[PDB]
Amino acid sequence: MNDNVAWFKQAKYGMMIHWGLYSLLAGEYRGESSSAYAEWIQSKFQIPNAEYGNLATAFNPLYFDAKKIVALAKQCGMQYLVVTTKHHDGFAMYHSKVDAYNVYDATPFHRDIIGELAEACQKAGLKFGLYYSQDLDWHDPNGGGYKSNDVETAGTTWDNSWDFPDEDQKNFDLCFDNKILPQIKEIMSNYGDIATAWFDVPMTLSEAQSQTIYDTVRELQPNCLINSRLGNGKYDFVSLGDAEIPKGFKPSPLGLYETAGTINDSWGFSYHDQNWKTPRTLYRYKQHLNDFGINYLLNVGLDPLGRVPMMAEENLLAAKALEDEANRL
Amino acid sequence: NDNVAWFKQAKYGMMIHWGLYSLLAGEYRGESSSAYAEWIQSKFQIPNAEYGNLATAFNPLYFDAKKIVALAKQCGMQYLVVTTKHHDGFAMYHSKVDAYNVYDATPFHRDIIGELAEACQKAGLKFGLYYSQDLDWHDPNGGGYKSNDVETAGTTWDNSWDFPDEDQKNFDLCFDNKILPQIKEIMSNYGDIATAWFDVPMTLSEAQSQTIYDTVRELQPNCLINSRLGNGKYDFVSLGDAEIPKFKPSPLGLYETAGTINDSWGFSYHDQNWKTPRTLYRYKQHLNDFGINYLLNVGLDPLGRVPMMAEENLLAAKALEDEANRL
Amino acid sequence: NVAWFKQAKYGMMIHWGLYSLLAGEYRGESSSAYAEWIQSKFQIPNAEYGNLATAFNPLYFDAKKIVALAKQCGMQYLVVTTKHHDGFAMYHSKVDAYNVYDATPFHRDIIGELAEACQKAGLKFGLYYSQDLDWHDPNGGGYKSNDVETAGTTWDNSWDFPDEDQKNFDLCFDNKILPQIKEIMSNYGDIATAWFDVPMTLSEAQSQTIYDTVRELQPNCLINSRLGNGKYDFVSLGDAEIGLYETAGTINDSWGFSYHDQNWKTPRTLYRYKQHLNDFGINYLLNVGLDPLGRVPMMAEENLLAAKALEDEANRL
Amino acid sequence: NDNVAWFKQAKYGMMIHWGLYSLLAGEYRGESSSAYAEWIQSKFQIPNAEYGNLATAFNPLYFDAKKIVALAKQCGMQYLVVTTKHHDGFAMYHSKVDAYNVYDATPFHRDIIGELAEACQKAGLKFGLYYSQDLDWHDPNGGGYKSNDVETAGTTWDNSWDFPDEDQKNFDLCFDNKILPQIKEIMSNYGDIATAWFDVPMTLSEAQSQTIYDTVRELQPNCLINSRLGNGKYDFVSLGDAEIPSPLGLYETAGTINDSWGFSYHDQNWKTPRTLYRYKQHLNDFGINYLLNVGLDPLGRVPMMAEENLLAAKALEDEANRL
Ligand SMILES: C[C@@H]1O[C@H](O)[C@@H](O)[C@H](O)[C@@H]1O
Ligand SMILES: C[C@@H]1O[C@H](O)[C@@H](O)[C@H](O)[C@@H]1O
Ligand SMILES: C[C@@H]1O[C@H](O)[C@@H](O)[C@H](O)[C@@H]1O
Ligand SMILES: C[C@@H]1O[C@H](O)[C@@H](O)[C@H](O)[C@@H]1O
Repeated sequence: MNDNVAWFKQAKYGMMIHWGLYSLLAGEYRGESSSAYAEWIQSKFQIPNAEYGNLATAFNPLYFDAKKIVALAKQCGMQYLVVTTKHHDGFAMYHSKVDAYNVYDATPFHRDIIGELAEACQKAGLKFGLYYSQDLDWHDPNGGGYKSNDVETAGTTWDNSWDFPDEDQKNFDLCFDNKILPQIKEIMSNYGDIATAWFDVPMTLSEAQSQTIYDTVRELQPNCLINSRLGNGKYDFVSLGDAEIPKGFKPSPLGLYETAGTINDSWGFSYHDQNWKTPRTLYRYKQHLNDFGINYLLNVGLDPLGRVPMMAEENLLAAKALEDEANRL
Repeated sequence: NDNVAWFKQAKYGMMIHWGLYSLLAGEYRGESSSAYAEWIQSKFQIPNAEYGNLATAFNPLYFDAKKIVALAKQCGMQYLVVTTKHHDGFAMYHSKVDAYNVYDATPFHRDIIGELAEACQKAGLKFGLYYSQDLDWHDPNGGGYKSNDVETAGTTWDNSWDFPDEDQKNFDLCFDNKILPQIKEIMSNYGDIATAWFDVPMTLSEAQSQTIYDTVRELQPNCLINSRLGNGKYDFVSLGDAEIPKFKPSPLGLYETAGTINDSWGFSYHDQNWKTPRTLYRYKQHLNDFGINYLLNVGLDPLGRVPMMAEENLLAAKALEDEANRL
Repeated sequence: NVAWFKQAKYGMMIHWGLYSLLAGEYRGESSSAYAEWIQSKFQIPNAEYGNLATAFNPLYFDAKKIVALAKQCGMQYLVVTTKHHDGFAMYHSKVDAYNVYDATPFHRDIIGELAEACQKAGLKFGLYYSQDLDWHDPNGGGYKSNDVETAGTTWDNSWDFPDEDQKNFDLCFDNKILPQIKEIMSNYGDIATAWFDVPMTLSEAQSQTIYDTVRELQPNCLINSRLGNGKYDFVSLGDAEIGLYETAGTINDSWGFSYHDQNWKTPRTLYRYKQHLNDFGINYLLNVGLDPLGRVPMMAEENLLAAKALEDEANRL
Repeated sequence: NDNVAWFKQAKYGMMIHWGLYSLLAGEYRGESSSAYAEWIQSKFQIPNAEYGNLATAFNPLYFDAKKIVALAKQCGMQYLVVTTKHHDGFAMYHSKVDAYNVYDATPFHRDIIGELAEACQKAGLKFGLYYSQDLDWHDPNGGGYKSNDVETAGTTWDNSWDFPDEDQKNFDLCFDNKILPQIKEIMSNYGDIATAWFDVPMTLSEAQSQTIYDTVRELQPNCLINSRLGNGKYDFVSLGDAEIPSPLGLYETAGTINDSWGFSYHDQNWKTPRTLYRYKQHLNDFGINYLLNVGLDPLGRVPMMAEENLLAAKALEDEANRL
């Protein structure tokens, strides 16, 4: 049986990690601010791939410690960790054989960060989940989003429209066949048992492309629960937006629910964003979600040195002290 | 006097700064107070006529002495120290000798010290009183007029704007007519006073310090007097931030450090620099480990409220403390 | 006023009311981003919320100094809340004693003092009025709209007045809304601009009656597009929607004063947004939320003056 | 020496703090620096082997000496003072005598002092140098080991963790082998130096202070020396905030925009444009130069808010001076 179903129902609390090249710019570019989402900075300022990709040469997070990050999650009662394997910028945070645009090949750090977090989660008894941008890829000429630019974004366009301005010649199929599916096979084959699969903004993928991803994860990771944002109705648990939380909606036939939130207002690390939700806010939101059978996936944006920001760490630990006190009395 | 043994093990107190300064909330005519919003009258040399008119707007509809004492109690605080009269010279109790007080001069028309005394008595918390015995900006002969060679959290130590003739200022007149009469009032009314919180005497003679000590002793035999009354007239030493382990003799081994949660004692809109729960708990643990009481200040807002972030950080520091003490 | 509005470029908006005294906080808990919605957010009974009037004594309120700040910043008009959703009038209303003149120790007509200050300085004067929502009125609007979330709880007062089936907005419209609109349009001289808000309950006919009333009493008053379908002179554009046009914004994230909101837009942000709007022929109406003492917050004033210094420097070079 | 007349009327300078400390950005293993993020090595007693490894991660891809000098110039600043070597003992120039420097030890592999010297020359700005002549946490005989009866923005004045034997310490060795050789390097290799910024001498003998003074005089005849080289060896007095003899009537007050000299992610306490302009006007009215510090971030950038507040202070100043 898949007892990840029963496990997910009672899991209550997860850590999400956003970490990438965007973390080095830290919500700032040439004296101007990112939107609230610092991880969208490449689109926000239309930073050419040649320049943005050169951030890889400065990626050397000397204080990255997968063990200490997992130990914080565990101390907070988090039962799983979801990490960005590849965000919208298309930079892989694992050793990708199909694309050299990755943290292993292109940075002096020269380490597989997904691998180190997979190993740390295994040793601590935490379940391990993977975030992958299956639609948007700003590094790929045929990256998705080029049909969706009638709606505003946390950057400029959904796609890379500056390096790749000819929208009528764009064919996502090529990106899907050559990068998206090959990379999904890599992350689902090389990093042990994957509990959760976190797909984002499905704007371009056909039904068939969503189905192919679903079928691939099922084959490689039989017990992996797929998030409702894969597109076109292919999933195991529903990712609820802030507006969808109890006081259209997606059916959840397994009754599995998760809301992702961040501690400040950005997913990626941002120097200027000190708007940290208080311990009381974190604990009360958690209790509310859990009471309605919804998992709280709570995001950390690691800094350029690979660190949990001091205030993210203090607020997580203080929320846990409030929770433990509330559960004793 | 088993207030001695009680004080030794008390570990944690609430301080309250509340006055007319609370209404300006760290801002005057588009400009900022210093870090100390309660010093705003001196900072901008606000004439007594104008500053005193703040009394007409003092109507804190949400002031609840019971809820304030319940917060202190939930946090493991064993006593409460409150400003009866700060440097501005505005009494926060019904003073018979001076009509410049919260009872006579405000539409609130209530004795706030009396309500806190009653609330502390019913909840079993010890009750302490802060009184500015030297500085009084409302009094023509208020102290500080000899000390203006050293900078302040305002301009001058004294009211030098309403009362500019520093030669033939005579503190004795303020001491005899306001300071000692008012100290007798707070120490006679309001029941048993556990702690007496005087401010660093800049103008007081030895004899004037002695007279205050002797008065508190007579009226409140078991009241512990803070070391800032004047040289050698005290029961416990008030240690400043700079005086804390990693100095005034304390023959009873009694020590207390006062601190605030943000950087101001009085309420300040613009000061959101709230010490984190971890900072509050760790500083408390450090002080207590050295046998020092942590007196932790709240600056009540214009409606008589504990600021939301002061209350959240106090309760979170308590949750961290309880968790640390179980494991 | 048509030609004048086209070239006006910059206005000051004022949110000021009983909500300003709670300042984004109630019994240890935060308002939403909108501190002026606090009564709905915590369902504060009218008896308690109304008692805030007894504590409304803003000793530092100075309409002359507020207009002088707007003028120094190159603002050519001022729009002020005469009555927000809570239903508390900030002028001497003859039809309702729930107003700043009758119910507060301040005992002054704040709209009157701003009207006089604007006239003497040569600034145009505009009026905000909540024609639909009124939390003080048993038949206040919004009781049909609670399928969509708000910056409080419900659109209406559903706590003092929980019987939604017995509610008839017509009664509120006839007895308070239209009488009060006649008062503000009759008693405070020439009104340049009329700022109505979310029409959720108003019939077409009720919107028409308001339009016709403002037209009669204030022939030259330009009406904002949020009165109701097709009854207006200029379009109020939201941030997402960016020949008369105006966009309203605030300096922090709240319209009413909120002491916990220190998220002040920088001078550079204020100037650049203004330049962008003006380049598209859109007026920037920029909101101040006055504090409990009637003051422009220190940081609102510093950022307004610094934005003006950046603007003047950019326009010289 | 018409640097004297020039300094009298200069009114406004940019200071730069930039080093390995900038990478930690006021945070170490989940704890905060003091208000001074540049003191982080002493604050947490970070061993030299670990702290020095920050050099391997120093790759500021957005460092642009021309854009930094252009900002200073737009703000009416007439000079730039930069940290050549702070207390940690890491040189921000290509030092021949010590390989513990930004050129030899970092992948950036560039002389940052040289690029700022060249940028200042081309823009017509005067160029000044900060050097920690007493404290050196990288040197076994670094100063401060006599001064630990007074508290610091870290722990000890000296490196007392890598070098705990205080009785075997002899500053003379550090002075002879690193301090004076390095002062000769910065005063020889980067063209005309207008200003020399030494820090309060705690360990230096009178003779060692004299030798520094005499060396700067020989190599840079027109260089004005700050009063924090020992008793009576200076050309202008560095006034503290609380102090607001000078036989040339030359005065300068240094301040920072937030509360830290080095970059600190957690310190968003930026003085407002109005505060910067009013403090400047006050200092200038008393004949005091305002030296205003920027702490560059790990990518070599002026923090967004430091740049916005500098430009807005200038707009307020220009407006005030027209009306
Ligand atoms: C968790 C969030 O999902 C969104 O759709 C993304 O666009 C954001 O970057 C973020 O990762
Ligand atoms: C507790 C504090 O003691 C200081 O010395 C006073 O000057 C402050 O205003 C405050 O009362
Ligand atoms: C200007 C804004 O318009 C909205 O409709 C209101 O609900 C807000 O409180 C504010 O007054
Ligand atoms: C300019 C400042 O004053 C001194 O030099 C140092 O102690 C500080 O870190 C900083 O360099």
